[PDB]
Amino acid sequence: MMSREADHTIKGFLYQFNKTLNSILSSTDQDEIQIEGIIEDIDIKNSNITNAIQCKYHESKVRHNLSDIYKPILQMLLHFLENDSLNIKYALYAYFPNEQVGVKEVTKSQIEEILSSSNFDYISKYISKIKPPKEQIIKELLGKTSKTTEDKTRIKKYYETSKLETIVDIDKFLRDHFVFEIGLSYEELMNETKNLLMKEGFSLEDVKDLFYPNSIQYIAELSILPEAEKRISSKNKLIDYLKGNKKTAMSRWTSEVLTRKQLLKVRKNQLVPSLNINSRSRYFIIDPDTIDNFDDEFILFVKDYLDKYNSKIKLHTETPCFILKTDVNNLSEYHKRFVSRNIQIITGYIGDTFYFKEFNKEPKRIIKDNWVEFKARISCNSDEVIKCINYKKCDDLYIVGGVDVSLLDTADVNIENLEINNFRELKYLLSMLKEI
Amino acid sequence: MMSREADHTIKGFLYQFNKTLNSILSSTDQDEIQIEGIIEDIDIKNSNITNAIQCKYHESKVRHNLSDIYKPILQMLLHFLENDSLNIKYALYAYFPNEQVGVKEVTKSQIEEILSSSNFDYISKYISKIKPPKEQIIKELLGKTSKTTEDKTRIKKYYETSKLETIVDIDKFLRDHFVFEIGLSYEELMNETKNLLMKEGFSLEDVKDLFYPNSIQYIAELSILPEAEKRISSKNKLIDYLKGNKKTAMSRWTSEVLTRKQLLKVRKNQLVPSLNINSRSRYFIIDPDTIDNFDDEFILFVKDYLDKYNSKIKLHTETPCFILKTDVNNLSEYHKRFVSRNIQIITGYIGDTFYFKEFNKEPKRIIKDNWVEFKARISCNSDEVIKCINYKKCDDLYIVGGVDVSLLDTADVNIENLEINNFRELKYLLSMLKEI
Repeated sequence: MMSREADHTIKGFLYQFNKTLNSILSSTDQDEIQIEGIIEDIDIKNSNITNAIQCKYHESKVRHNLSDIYKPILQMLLHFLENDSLNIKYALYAYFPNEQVGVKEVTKSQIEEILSSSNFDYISKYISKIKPPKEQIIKELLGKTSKTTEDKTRIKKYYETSKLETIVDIDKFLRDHFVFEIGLSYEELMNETKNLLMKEGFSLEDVKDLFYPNSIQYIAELSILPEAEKRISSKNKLIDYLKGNKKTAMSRWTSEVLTRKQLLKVRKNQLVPSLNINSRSRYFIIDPDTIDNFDDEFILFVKDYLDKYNSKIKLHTETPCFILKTDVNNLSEYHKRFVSRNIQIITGYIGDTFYFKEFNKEPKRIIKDNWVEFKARISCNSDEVIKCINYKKCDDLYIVGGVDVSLLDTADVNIENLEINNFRELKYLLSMLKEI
Repeated sequence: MMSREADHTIKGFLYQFNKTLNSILSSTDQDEIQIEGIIEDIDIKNSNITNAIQCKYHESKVRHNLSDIYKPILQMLLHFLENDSLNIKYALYAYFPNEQVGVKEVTKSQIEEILSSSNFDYISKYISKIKPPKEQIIKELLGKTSKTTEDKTRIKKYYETSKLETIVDIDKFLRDHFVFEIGLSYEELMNETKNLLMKEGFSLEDVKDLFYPNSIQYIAELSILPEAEKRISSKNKLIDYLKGNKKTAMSRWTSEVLTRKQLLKVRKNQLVPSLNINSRSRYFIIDPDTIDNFDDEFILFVKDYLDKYNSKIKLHTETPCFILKTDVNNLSEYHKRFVSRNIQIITGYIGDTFYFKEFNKEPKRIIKDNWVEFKARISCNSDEVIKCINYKKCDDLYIVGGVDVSLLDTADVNIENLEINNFRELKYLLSMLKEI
């Protein structure tokens, strides 16, 4: 049972995809778009917020039903009464299997009729805040985090026959806020989006894997900066970013849901370049937070990498390394483990110091001895750690979920991000594990 | 002893090198660069020409002297006066070891002192035209194409003691015209130019061999079209041609002269990569207009190229071909010579008509015979001949000097020019021959 907030975020991203497709199709000047801070109370202090993308979709069988709109409508209704009194007009952008395409109209009577859902969940979740009851016992029960069947029956009886007038102006939010529209079939719209994107030369899978995620990330980040003027986009900017470089694009986010057969893609085959070569120093950047297990796990992952991609000393001349922002001292737990399963490696930080020479110096290999001073080393992506881009430039850069990827030069780096759940998927991804 | 016109053309090439370097440095709206039709009396009938580059230098020992500017100044002086009085203001960019940098000032006295060179070469080549001699015998001797020492001494005496009065306005001929500027050491300036070109990512040698020729050829051909409006250049166009596509860019010629030991360099070894791989189908383009001993030389080039990179059946899987504009029918004249040494190579025209289906067939190499169905292919480029990029898109398109470049897709087809006078130089640069 996925959380309703996750569904809201997914629908918002889908509407972002629709807006991006509209931008691509128009190929001219487009209205101003700014992101909205509804996922959490960020309070960016920007009055220019109109999108308020919080759509949601439920099961549909035929035509339209009066009950197809659940609490989410009540969620946006409560969200209208913001603390700062800021324009947060929401919208709904979903289908009705067989229904006229248009707005639901702002008739007061229809919205009042819908408001009479008479459901305990809705009453106790969001409606209760909308209507401050005059029976303080109801408020006490709601704030007690403990309710019984008799309490639910009493509450529904009170709110059904003894309806109480809310404190918010009735005529304001019923007509001036909220809007409804018929959306697009995203499951079937993916093919149409791919077809429309395939208009220039491009390639077969590059657009499906590289260019479209780049465009989506650009659209998402267009309005994340503190400055409120960055939203300005004209025809010139759109045409410039449609075919400015569009060769590598320095991709930053990936992992769509096209072929996620218990495995990530795009950064699965493409890892072969820059890694089959024996003169590269690729680093890994990840975070234990996105991962489900890091106290004594990661070292054995290191195993399958410290005897296959540096073996055959006659060819290899560089050493792998692994970076992950764990903590200043938590990694000290591994500090006794690392020489346990017969691998010679170095933490590289050892305490509260960010050493520089060890992390970037090339070890000397001896062909005959079948051994080197260390096959690899582990590392940490702390705040003051920039040695992926400076020297021995981490010729296969990875990111998972979310990392402190700012304050970086980002120059001539084949940044190949891939958001995942745990390490096993990575071991599969670099073609080291047959399954999972 | 290179011709002075060749020196002027080379100096124009260096001046446009400097212009291209400045343009790359700025990346913004700049001056309107228009080429100059002064190499021959082409008579473009265009007046919006200001560059008019006719520089030339001599040996340099220390600082500068009055004798550091020879005849070229006189050629400039005569070229100010044409039959139509076209705006032909030339410019000089002479370099000196270390001296005051600036203009030579337009004072009449300095130019008049420079005029009194009193040298037979100057008197009999161009100066005589400036001053119509009042002695008709002098004109008869000059036009007789036969002169003796006594005649030269008499002319010098007449022009020295009996100095003639020219028919051109001296005040307007030495003051309102002529501009001088101190140049820089170009031999050491080319290294700085190459260093400055490698400002963006680019690559170690792509900028040296691919992007620099692209920019230079584009600058040269910007204003070669008959229309005078094409010279308009803006910041948007400059940035678009600076990073819009800039991957192959459909070049047409490479660097003229550098540190060559009787053979052009730099592009000699970079060409070996992308060739040893058994799936590389680089093409070539040649012209008998510039090449001299190309009547049946190419013949064994085929053979010689066809045992180096079309042998070793166990590995090689693709074959080269040579698309070269020789003639609609002279190709069949070549075709006699083609099949004599048991090398069956497709004509391309298959007579006189280039075809599309049977110029791109993939050969089937056979291990048990150490030979292939057809050991190579070729074709000849007329107006309607476009096949380099369509199938097996000639990753490394090759040209010499420069050939028709119209109606080209210019997609993932790296361009390289190998200026040559025969097939020995090309075979050297392609890493098949040993010397020359």
